[PDB]
Amino acid sequence: PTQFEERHLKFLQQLGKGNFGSVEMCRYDPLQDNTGEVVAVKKLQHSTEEHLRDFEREIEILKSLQHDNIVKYKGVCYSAGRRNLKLIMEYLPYGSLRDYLQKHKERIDHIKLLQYTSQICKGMEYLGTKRYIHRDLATRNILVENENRVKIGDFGLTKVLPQDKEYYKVKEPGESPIFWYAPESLTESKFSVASDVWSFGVVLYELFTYIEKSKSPPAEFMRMIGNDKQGQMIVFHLIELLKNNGRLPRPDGCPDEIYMIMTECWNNNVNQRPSFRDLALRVDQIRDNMA
Ligand SMILES: Cc1cnc(Nc2ccc(C3CCN(C)CC3)c(F)c2)nc1Nc1ccc2c(c1)N(S(=O)(=O)C(C)(C)C)CC2
Repeated sequence: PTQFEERHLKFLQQLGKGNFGSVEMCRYDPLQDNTGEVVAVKKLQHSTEEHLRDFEREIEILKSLQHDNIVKYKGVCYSAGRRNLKLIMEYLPYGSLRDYLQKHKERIDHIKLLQYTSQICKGMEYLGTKRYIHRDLATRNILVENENRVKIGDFGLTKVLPQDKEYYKVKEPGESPIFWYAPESLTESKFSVASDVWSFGVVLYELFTYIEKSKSPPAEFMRMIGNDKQGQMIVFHLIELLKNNGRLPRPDGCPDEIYMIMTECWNNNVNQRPSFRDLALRVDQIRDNMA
């Protein structure tokens, strides 16, 4: 019952476009009586063989995850012979946390941000117990099920660690979200639980800027290295900036202990970054104090 027939997927709209993939809102309505449920359908935008094998691995990863803060796998659809493989997931109605936060910023306070932050930590820790490296954590990948629950919502870049190493080396061709990447990911293409923690620090920054426009990591980092650079030079300068302990600023209104969580996630020393369990503990302690 995790096999969807393509003929019954009714396209409703395009939700998002990304890592060689696209996500659409559809209605699965096999009875053709308009009682089927609305689902999210992910497909490749250009189905090469390398992208198909990556997509199949991403599907297997998501099917292996069951957690309150991980988007639910529903099934696959490939009635177009081999190709046009599509991943069926639950549809979350409030969209990405990036959009949601931006749209409701005047009625989401810091205790609510910390609720979201803690759920993100629990999701990421579960990923780590499976030895999965997410790589692409960002508020655009975090989805809002309702006002009290968010979920990690996309796994297109997630890799499994080798059984004998604590990192995974990978250089994907294309534009990489460098303003969320740990320094050792920029210099050595090394991804680990610790670089996921660096990126989680960027997600926390994102949350506390409420997705204010000029305050995004790309905007702040390009302001710090100078908007006069272009091309590969950008990466180079970013690397230098991070190696001289250049960092994203404290967002307006962010308390010092929250910014300190951020700065501890952004340690150049990979082994000195906190664990996700410790991140959840600290966030939950602060949230309790605020109440
Ligand atoms: C699996 C899933 C489940 N439910 C939802 N619901 C949902 C509902 C509404 C909106 C918007 C649409 C219009 N605006 C105005 C209002 C709400 C929405 F965007 C999503 N979306 C999902 N995936 C999903 C969708 C879109 C994007 C995703 C991921 N990313 S992404 O992960 O980075 C990437 C690129 C796929 C790699 C970034 C964009």
